[PDB]
Amino acid sequence: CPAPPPGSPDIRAIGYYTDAARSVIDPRLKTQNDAAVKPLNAFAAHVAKFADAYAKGADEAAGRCALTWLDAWARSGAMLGRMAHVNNDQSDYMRQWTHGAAAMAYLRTQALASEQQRTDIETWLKRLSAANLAYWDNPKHKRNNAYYWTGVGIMATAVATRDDTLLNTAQGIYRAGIDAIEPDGRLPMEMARKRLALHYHDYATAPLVLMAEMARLQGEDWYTYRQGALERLAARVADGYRDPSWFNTQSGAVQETATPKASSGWVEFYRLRSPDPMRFDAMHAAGPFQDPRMGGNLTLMAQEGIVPLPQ
Ligand SMILES: O=C(O)[C@H]1O[C@@H](O[C@H]2[C@H](O)[C@H](O)[C@H](O)O[C@@H]2C(=O)O)[C@@H](O)[C@@H](O)[C@@H]1O
Repeated sequence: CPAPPPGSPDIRAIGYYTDAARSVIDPRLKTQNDAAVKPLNAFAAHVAKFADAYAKGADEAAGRCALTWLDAWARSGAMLGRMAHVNNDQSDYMRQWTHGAAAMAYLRTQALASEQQRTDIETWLKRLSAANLAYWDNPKHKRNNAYYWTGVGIMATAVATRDDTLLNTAQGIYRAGIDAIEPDGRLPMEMARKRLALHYHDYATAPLVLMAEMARLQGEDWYTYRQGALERLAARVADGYRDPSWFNTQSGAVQETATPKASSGWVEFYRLRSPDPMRFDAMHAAGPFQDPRMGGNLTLMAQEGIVPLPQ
């Protein structure tokens, strides 16, 4: 188990969108944001890799390594300090995404935690939850897909610590996303993203599906909430990768040519749930899907279960 890197209290990230619709990328800004957020993304990638390795079985050491990394960042109060707002709110988004990855890793490996690791890690995860939730008390922050993504870390924290009030907090975020889906399946704030409209409908679906899967671990069936709406949005995403003409006319821009990847792996879970699974065949075939911000290997988790059976 390699030594965990420093886990700084602060985050000073860099926005890289230049147009009001946030669909035009500034490459120098993006390359430079990649350097600023490197330790956060490397921490997320490593813990998810350890949790994946633990989930294969016969590799308890990998699970304990993830817990060693999570404890080190809990003990240094990683990401609980100052968030710089320069160009936009990329720092707050990094705290959200990285909290989710850390919380999913803990949820997947916590069966191996010592008592001290549980105290440290769970306290750190609940303070991250509170800080990420408080960011959205400002109504000037539009609750697009970044709000839904904030639910990931809150939800995984709630399940891992059996924290029912935090569970209900995540439920309100999931229900807000479902309630924003229009009868034709549009999410207006994602459809405002021009050539990235399809990309961001995909991106909005991913944390909603992952939260719904996690709710099953607490005996709740969030898929029935306004049953119909999630399927309508997910089917539009699948249709869009097959042929983008609906997103072209709805967004007013020819969609970027991108294939499904990373967080598109929500389809691995959702195809086992949909009233029309075959629509997701091409999306499935573009896998396997890995996203550290979603707990790691989504292809394997959809078939194994998010949490490995304890040894
Ligand atoms: O940068 C990433 O790692 C992810 O960015 C996501 O889009 C963000 C984007 O970074 C900006 O913060 C912009 O203001 O808002 C986007 C959002 O709506 O969340 C995704 O594009 C994701 O695919 C990237 O991996």
